Order: sequence, then C-alpha cells, then structure tokens
Amino acid sequence: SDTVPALRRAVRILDLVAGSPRDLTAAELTRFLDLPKSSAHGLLAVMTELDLLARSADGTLRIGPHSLRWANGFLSHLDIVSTFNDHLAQRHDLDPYTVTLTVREGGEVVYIGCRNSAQPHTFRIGMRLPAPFTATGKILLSDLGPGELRMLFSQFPQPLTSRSVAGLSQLEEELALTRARGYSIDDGQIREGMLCIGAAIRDYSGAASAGIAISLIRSEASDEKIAYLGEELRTTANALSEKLGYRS
Amino acid sequence: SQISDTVPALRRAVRILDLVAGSPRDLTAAELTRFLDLPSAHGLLAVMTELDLLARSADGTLRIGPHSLRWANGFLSHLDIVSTFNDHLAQRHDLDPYTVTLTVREGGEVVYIGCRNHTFRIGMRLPAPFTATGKILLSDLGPGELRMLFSQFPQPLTSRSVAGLSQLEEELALTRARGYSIDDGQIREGMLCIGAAIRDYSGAASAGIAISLIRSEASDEKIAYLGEELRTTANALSEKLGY
Repeated sequence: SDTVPALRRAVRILDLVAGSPRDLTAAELTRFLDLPKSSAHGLLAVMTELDLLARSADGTLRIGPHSLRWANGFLSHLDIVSTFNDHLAQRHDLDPYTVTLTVREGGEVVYIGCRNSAQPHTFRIGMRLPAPFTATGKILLSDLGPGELRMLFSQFPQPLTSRSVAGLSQLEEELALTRARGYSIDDGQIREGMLCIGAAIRDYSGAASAGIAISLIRSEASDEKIAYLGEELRTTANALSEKLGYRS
Repeated sequence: SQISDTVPALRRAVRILDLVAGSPRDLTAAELTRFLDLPSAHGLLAVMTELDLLARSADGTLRIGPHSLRWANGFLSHLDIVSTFNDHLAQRHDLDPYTVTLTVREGGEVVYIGCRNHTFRIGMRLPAPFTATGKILLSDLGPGELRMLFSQFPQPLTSRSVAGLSQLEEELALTRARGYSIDDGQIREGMLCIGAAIRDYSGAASAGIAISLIRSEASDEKIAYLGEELRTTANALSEKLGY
C-alpha cells in the first residue's frame, strides 16, 4: 500500500527534479505532493540536509551529487549473466526452451550465458559462431548501418547449412525485417531442424549490448507460434534491459 | 505528524544505499541489518526493492538497483557550472576584495564564462598558455598533448608572456607541484593571477577559477595564501559538481 510514506514521497520528489529541465522551487514541487504545505516544505528541507537535494541561492532545488555514488555502485556491480539467470527463474513461460545470452565481437557472437531445456549446437559458454547466422547475431547486427556491415563482411562467412544466409544482400533483407519487428529468426542456419528466436538487450546507454535467444525444434512450431514467441521475447528482453539501466 | 513518522526511514535508506554501493561483496538483508544495527528493517528493504532502489538476487543478496541512475543522469544533465560558481562565491564574503573568474578550455584558448566582483567579460577568449586558469588546465594534460596544441606557439601579449613550449613545460611542472598556477603579468602588465582547477565527476579538470590582483599588492606570501585558499574553494566547487 502506502508503506514507508516518507520514502515514497522522497522518491517521487527526486524523480520530478531529475526529470525537469528547469530547476523548481519548493513551492512548485509542493504542488506535486499530497501533503499539507508545512509538511511538504519540511520534507524538502530534510532531503536537502540529507544531501539528496541541493538548494541553490534562489531557492531552487536540484539533485545532490551524492546520487552519483549509488549510480557508480550500480554500474560497478553490474553482472549481466547473473541478472539474466535470475530473470529466467521467474518466467516459467520460457521453461520449455533453451535460452542463450551472447555478445557480439566483430563478425562473431560469443556465448556468455545458457539455460538448458528438454529441447533436443549445444551451446557452451565461451563458444563462438558467425553473427550473420544466429538469431542473436542478426538482432545485434541489425543496429549496424550499411557501411559498418560492409567493413565487417567484405569476406562473407561460409555457410553452416543449406539455409545459412548466403551473402550481404540477403542478410540486409533479414536485418530490415528484424528492425521492423524487434525480434529475429534463425530458421536452421546453424543446425538443420533448429529454430532460434532472438531479441536485443540494451545497456544504460541505449546501445545493444547483448542478445538473448530461445531455441526449439523447427518442425514443432507454427509460423503463428514463432511470431507470438518473438513478441514475448522482445518484451522479456526490454524488461531485462531495464534491470541494466536502460530507460525506454 | 504523519509523514514525520517515517522520516527516520530516509536516513536509514541513505545508509543502506551507501553500504550496498561501497561493499564489494553483495550482502543479504540479514547482513545489512546487522552491519547497520537497524530494527522495521524488513519493511524498509521491501519498499526499497519495490521502487528499484535495490535489486534482490535469487540468492537473496542485495545490490544497487537501476533507479539511482535516473537521479545521477538528472544531476549530470542539469549541471550548471556558472550558477554553482555564482552561488558559491555569494556565500564566501571572504573573497570580496578580489575579481574572480571562471573559464573553460577550448583547444588552445580559455573562454570566460563567469566573472565576479573590467579586464574580463563573458565570452572573451585568451591564449591558454598565458592565463592562470589556462596554465592550471594545461598542467593536467600529457606532454604529447601540449606538443599537439602548441606546435605553433601563440604570440606574446606582454614582455613576460611565456615565450615557448619548453618554458611553458617548466612552468607547468612547478604548477603541478604547488597545485595552483601563477600568471605573473603575462596577460597585462601590472596584473597577477592565481588559478586552480575545478573537476567533474570523472576527476578530469573541467574548468578553472582564478583571482586577479595588482602585482604589487601581492606579497610573495600572500600568493602562497590565496593559492591554498583557491585550492580549497575549487575543491568545494568540484564537490558540488560531483567530484
């Protein structure tokens, strides 16, 4: 409910100050509080003494610099793999699938996390695959422009299967589609009969920092089911990004 | 008498965030409560987690959550160095007898963005190697950096203006050692300036502050004094800016 009221109000005030391009007076902020005027002013004064807020000469309030220490603490303790693991522990929707977490290095993806399932490569931590063929690879490459792709793939990787994307032109078609829907599909480009669906994880900066994918047996999923899962994965990825500091 | 009942939770929250942020190892709720000797404990941590001030791992350990980053971004996006400078000096009636300037370095020049207490005006640009703020800001750079900036050395403004890269180098060496700069009539004859660096959250010099005075009302010890005072003022300003 409205447990620990003073903390909830202080958080509301900090959010308002942080989000205003114009520095606000105590009177202005008070208008946003469900408190008698005297209590609102008293709370603001306490937050100033606590150094959550700083008060300028003209009485406007701004975020205090001490918040930087916490943000620094957040960024320092950030561990994407453990965040990923814990996120999966509460999404029983994805229990049936093998889920991987990757980062892109040049023209390859590198597996940094993997939650196994009953789905019949195998993925191993530290393993590398060509970015153009994997679902995470396609989603991570979809943020690159035409010039950057051409720098990466002057020599295009040789196919792994008869379905592996055959060249730059075909890849760029896939990337356009990927951008428009916010999820990627690898239909048997790494192993015949394996289908993967990918989505992007973003860091506080907004840049795509990692990819997440689910893998399943292709012959076991309708096109409608794949699209459903793609949208579910897109929003799952967004929720994970938020845990890492991304603000959509 | 309503909101005041949970005001103590505010300091407690600050203490929790401070500990969590500064603890290399992730701590459990039980460990946090013991280390800070808190009551109420469970309820407070529950709200801090709900509001994403903390994040709870599957193993029960707590870390800083993403919310704080929103406040830090708001801090950095609304930073106003001139306003902070003006407000700070307004509370320092001690420096009233002196003209005090605020500059930033853009390439080989300093630009006046604040001036307190006729020589200087907002927007004026002067060669960094000659001014007090310019010297202190340059003393923060690498030796390769100076060569790049001053392969064409600026023309002197007075007969005392530092004459070349090597002379500038020695000047900067002394400056690094003292922690403040001295401009002995290199902009205008008769004027002595003393400067110190202001730093941002990343610890890099972001701006300079300097006092100007008559080169004759300035005893060789009065300089050592204003030098140390300006260093403390600058440090205080840097802290307000996140350093």
